[PDB]
Amino acid sequence: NKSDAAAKQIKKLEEDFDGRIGVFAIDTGSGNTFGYRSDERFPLCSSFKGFLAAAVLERVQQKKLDINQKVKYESRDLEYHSPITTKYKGSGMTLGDMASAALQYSDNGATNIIMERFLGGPEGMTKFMRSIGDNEFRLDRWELELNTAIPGDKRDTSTPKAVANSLNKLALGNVLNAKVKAIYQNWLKGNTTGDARIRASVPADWVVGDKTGSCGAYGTANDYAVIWPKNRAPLIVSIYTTRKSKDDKHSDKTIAEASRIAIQAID
Amino acid sequence: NKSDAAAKQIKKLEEDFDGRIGVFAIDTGSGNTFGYRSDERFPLCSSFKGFLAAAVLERVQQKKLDINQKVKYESRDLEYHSPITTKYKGSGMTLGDMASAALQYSDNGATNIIMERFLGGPEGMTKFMRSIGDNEFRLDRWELELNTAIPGDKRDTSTPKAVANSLNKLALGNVLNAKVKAIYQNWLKGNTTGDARIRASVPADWVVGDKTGSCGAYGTANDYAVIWPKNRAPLIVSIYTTRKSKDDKHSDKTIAEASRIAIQAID
Ligand SMILES: *C(=O)N1C[C@H](NOS(=O)(=O)O)CC[C@H]1C(=O)NOCCN
Ligand SMILES: *C(=O)N1C[C@H](NOS(=O)(=O)O)CC[C@H]1C(=O)NOCCN
Ligand SMILES: [Cl-]
Ligand SMILES: [Cl-]
Ligand SMILES: [Cl-]
Ligand SMILES: [Cl-]
Ligand SMILES: [Cl-]
Ligand SMILES: [Cl-]
Ligand SMILES: [Cl-]
Repeated sequence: NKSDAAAKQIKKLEEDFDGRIGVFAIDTGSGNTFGYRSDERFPLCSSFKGFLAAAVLERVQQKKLDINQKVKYESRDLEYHSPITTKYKGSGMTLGDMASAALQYSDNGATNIIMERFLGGPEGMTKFMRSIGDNEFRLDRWELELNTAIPGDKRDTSTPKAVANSLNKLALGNVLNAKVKAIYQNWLKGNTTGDARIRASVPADWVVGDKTGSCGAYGTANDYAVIWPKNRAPLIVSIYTTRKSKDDKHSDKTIAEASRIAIQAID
Repeated sequence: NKSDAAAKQIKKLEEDFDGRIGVFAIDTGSGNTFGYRSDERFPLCSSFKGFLAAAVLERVQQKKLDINQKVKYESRDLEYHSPITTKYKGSGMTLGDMASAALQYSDNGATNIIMERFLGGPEGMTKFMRSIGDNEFRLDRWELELNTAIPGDKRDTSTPKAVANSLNKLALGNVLNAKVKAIYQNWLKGNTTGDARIRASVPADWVVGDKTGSCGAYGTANDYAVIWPKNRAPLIVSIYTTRKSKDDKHSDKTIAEASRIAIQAID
């Protein structure tokens, strides 16, 4: 009944704000899961940047790239919302610094630079996800056009379950070695954009790493997280939302409440 | 929960002054530790000069340099805050005297001279730290640019834990031989800049060697110390702080208080 009760609550919440909520959560201790619309497609928005950073780290661990190599872009016309890359344009940034900027500040210049030079574009990003056994994720376009969030459009989408599974494999599993995995975890823990979302759904003293997305159309926003509860095995939580109308604004509170519901469902 | 109690106290202290405090402390006699934000990055400021001095001593021990060789610089335009090098510009200084000046007086001319001629610049300084198994420390720039302490900037940072571990290895461990280690200890014991920080958190008759950092922007300041309590095995304490606003001044009192808290946490 517990799963059906949680589903009832998400359904009401999505109706309350005239939109659509997709959830997948895992208690990695018990194996218990909860899903709601967990196989439906939602726009990725900036959330894919969390996976981009993991792809960089994999290349680093395979010795194909060096985390400390200098990335120069002195001549580049920086994309909108490049707060970190803008500041270091004169000096360059290390590959590590650029990747973590993409994740923690949603820096679009950092994102496009990495895809152009190191990852093989949206195709290469998709191939990375295929390489870890994620068959749902697809990135089709570059920043910022990947953020259109048009209803029914399959471009630049994944599913809540596929996102949760991939995050589990990357942040907690075997894809990255112990050393590089710890770097990835630290990057997620230092994300700056997620304070009103999954982070808002758990006690102050639980440790959270997350990445958000906020397309800026169709009230489309999301969050995924690895949560370390005090003295317990970690949780994985993946929350994706869309809204009916183009001009609808996203709802952080809806995301946080859906997170609260999912966490109880697997408890 | 003695750890949890101490964490609550540091958290409150950082909220009190609208900033961020990172702590790592070791009782070398029991191996007990306490950490708070101990894996987060903080600007090194002048504190790296304590490690620069150790790097010089290692070169001396390897017979790549002589502690008494004359270092001349009669034509040099000395960096701001070079009180010791300024006084011997006409005659030169011994390598040992120059290195101890860098540590005990935060002499910027001493610092840059040593990095230019003997250590291979910021890259060589970083290589030294890597050579003792410190994987977090990074020096990217020269004096005085390394002191900008821009929020979110990873240049010229380390973590409290890595700083404490490295200080343990250098001041108390096996990197330097018994003879050269004694010189390093004496240099730290004679630091002149740390009276209001870790030194202020222990009794007058405990022996302390330390190095401070005071970036001079973003209320960014720090201290690390080896402490010999009367009749007890030595302690290692590492305290790093930042503040929210550019014009915020550093807080010696907050550093001293965080040190008091850390020392109790491990006792
Ligand atoms: C990512 O989806 N971004 C970047 C930025 N912050 O990331 S968030 O914390 O995840 O929201 C806000 C804008 C957003 C977009 O680039 N959206 O594009 C809107 C029109 N293309
Ligand atoms: C070491 O931390 N510093 C900080 C200094 N900037 O702080 S400021 O001088 O107050 O602006 C730059 C280099 C180095 C020192 O020279 N330290 O001594 C300066 C006075 N505490
Ligand atoms: Cl960052
Ligand atoms: Cl989209
Ligand atoms: Cl805080
Ligand atoms: Cl010698
Ligand atoms: Cl020189
Ligand atoms: Cl130089
Ligand atoms: Cl700095």
